[PDB]
Amino acid sequence: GFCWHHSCVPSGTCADFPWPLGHQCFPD
Amino acid sequence: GFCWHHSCVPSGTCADFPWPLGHQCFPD
Repeated sequence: GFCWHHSCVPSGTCADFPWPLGHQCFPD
Repeated sequence: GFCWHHSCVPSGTCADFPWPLGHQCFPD
């Protein structure tokens, strides 16, 4: 999952980040 | 800024996330 600024999304949330990150999905 | 998998993005980069993140920027 991903917690950023206290906002948390569950495991399985995949987000498209800019380069060089790209599509990063969060298993936690 | 933000960095993940050694790929870092500069301070002020913004990315699109689902709720409850929504529109998030990486200030550091």
